[PDB]
Amino acid sequence: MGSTNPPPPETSNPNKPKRQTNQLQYLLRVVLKTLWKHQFAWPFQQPVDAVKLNLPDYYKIIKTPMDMGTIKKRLENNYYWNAQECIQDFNTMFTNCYIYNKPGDDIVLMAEALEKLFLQKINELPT
Repeated sequence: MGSTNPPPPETSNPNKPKRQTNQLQYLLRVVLKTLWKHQFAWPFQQPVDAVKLNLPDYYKIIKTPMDMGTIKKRLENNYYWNAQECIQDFNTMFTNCYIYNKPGDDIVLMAEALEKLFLQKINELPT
């Protein structure tokens, strides 16, 4: 009975309604793909590996995990109905980090930076 990771969030669901919208296209081609290149993106590019990171309490505390690897596949797979569903997943990712960690932590300064840039990029979306 060593620690294990939960299964990752789904990135496909054939019975879920979906669309490709200009805004969701933009969220992938511009927003995600620009945030992915940032110096602070790396901890967020895949589900938190609580076993690798020796954070056995991570999934005790965080019950709605989210990361940009999952978001990226959702966008590529056209999993979303609208931009707001996707924005909500970015918000969950940030909020998770701020819940598990504390102000001033390195991982928190990283999230805060990404979050400010995210907000700047989604300030204006296509029609």
